[PDB]
Amino acid sequence: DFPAGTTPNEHNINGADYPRIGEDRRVHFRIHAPNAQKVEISFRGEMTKEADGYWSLVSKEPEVIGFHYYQVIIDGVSAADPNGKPFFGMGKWVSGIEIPEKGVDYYSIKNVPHGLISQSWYYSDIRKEWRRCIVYTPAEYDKNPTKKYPVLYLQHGMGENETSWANQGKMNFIMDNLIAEGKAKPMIVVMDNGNIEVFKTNSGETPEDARKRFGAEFPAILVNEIIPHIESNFRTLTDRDNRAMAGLSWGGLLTFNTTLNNLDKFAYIGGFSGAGSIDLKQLDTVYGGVFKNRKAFNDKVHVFFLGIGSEEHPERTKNLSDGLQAAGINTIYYESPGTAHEFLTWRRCLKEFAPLLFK
Amino acid sequence: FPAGTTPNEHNINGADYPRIGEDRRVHFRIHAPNAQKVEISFRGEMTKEADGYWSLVSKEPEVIGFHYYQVIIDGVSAADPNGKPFFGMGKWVSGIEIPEKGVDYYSIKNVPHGLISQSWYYSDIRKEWRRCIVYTPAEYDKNPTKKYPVLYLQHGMGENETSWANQGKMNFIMDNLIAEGKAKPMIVVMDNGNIEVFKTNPEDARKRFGAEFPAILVNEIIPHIESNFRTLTDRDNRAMAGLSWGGLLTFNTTLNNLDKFAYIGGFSGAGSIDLKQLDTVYGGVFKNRKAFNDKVHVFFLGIGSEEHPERTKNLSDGLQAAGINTIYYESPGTAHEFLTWRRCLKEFAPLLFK
Repeated sequence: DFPAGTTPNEHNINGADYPRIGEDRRVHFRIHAPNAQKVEISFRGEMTKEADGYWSLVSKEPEVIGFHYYQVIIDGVSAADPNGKPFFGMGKWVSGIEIPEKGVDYYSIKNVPHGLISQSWYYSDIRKEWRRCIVYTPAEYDKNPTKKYPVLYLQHGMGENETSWANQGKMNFIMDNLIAEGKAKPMIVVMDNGNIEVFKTNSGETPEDARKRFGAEFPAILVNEIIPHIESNFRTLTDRDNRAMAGLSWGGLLTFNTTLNNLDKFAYIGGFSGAGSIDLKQLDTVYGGVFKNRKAFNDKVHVFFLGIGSEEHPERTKNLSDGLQAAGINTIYYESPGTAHEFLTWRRCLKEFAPLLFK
Repeated sequence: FPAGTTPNEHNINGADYPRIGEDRRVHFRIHAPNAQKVEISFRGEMTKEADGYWSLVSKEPEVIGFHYYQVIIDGVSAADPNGKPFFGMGKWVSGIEIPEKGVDYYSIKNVPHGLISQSWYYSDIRKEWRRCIVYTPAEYDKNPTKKYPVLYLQHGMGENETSWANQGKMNFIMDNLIAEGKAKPMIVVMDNGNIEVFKTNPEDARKRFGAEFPAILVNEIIPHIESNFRTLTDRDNRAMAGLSWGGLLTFNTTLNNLDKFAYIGGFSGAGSIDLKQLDTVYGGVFKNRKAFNDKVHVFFLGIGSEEHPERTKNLSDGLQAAGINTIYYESPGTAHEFLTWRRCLKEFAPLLFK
């Protein structure tokens, strides 16, 4: 029946025997499409025609560990694999390949207490719309009725939305395991929508104009609508020492703009392969001069975390970190070995960052 | 955009098609320059347009409510890349929502909203971790020592534990019912019947289909819910309802465990009862009419007017003629789709725990 040494991809729907993952980390795709002229797998090129109207494709080389978005492409039309569970990435609902790592389980389901992942609705006056945020509460939450928790606000990048961290990010098992093992403080995590699903430039706009607009309302939405909603409906501490924020990719830039313009509300800042930048040549004036007084900044911001995959040009982020440190701004630098601009890098970033919070 | 059309509710952000007209015709538009043939499921081929686009407008007005669909590219069925996902027909597909006039109980309103939560537990019976979906009422955490009655709510064949809270819109149905004082604040638990795909190894497969779910619910789900949510755990505070094959699962669970359930609902259910053996079926639980009617406070049988209600109406009438109380509900204008079951939930949940 199936090629030797393959198991079904973890993100297949029940009953779907393909795609399959092999012990050599090659992926095996197989689709019945007798009336199609051409079938591709995103980022992998064309499949081969087989008997009985089937198409196959096997990774030319071992694939990289971690999570990878994919779609099937039928005569040029990209769609989610009918065999797959859905993930929101690349601006729509697509599919996901999972390549297992050896000797790793911090994002696996273990026999420890599991927090809830909850859908929570609130109205936004800024955007004149109902919005849904995703909230992790720790497993001990309901059994500690008088306790208040600190909050981490955790943001996605471009082409993602409020569901991505808990879905392809596996963030709830990361938090469950970290908390069970005593490595991170029991905390609430709030995951909302940056409104950066699809990047568009309007006809009168320069590229700079469009980037400046891209998710530009999120800082105000977070500080003026998400925080009040969260504090009204969950048992939270509300002082700055108990409020953290991290974002991946463009979400790292939203995090820089939210937190560094609202230091009275945030004391922990995390960029995961962030698009946020700091002009070292202007350290004393950028962001309204909050970096000028080194001790005051280092005293106010307890964790300033910069993460990056080793296969996505780490030198830019390492140069920024080394530059900040040489000027007297504390940073935590983390480099994810073997990974690039994909979710395994950010799973590792969360596992490294969450233990540093609220201590 | 054509006059009098609006984007379908279940589009992703930025998707302008498909759209819904005021006449309830659906407008599909797909960019497929290099495809020989493009279809929409249950509506035939689309028309080749300029720019390598394809278009399709419903021939006749479509029925109110929710309808699964896929786009078909040269014979390969797939979810609409413009659409949010719904689990139905055994995979993740797409959904059309045809609005109703003057109806809002499954809409989002300016009322308190309960959480929809994901909760994990291990099942010895199936040797696997499993996720359940749990509605807690809006007041849940504002009343830290209150305990709540529980409704276990099950999907049909081809669906799973997410179907009720997505295409079923049950969290807003509950929010509105609770806010208006028509249902008691309650916890609702939606699990996976393991009936995504029916496939054989004859009618022996039907005996096996979902057969472990009664044991899973009673021996694994309920102890997990009760350890982790503030719940009332006596039989008068536990209900169960299910749609289609879930209705069969509900009959087999509740009637063989009457010491645990006091409310039973079948929404277009496949559950049956041979009236000619009413006295012996299910272990004879029905033989003593008064004992049954005092134990089971609500026995609800819902059906759509357009999916042959007569066999449900006859069961309800025959039970009543034999002395077994029932509540019969007929959804006018709907068939074996999800608006029928949204309406069943809207009718059933106000009857519970009173």
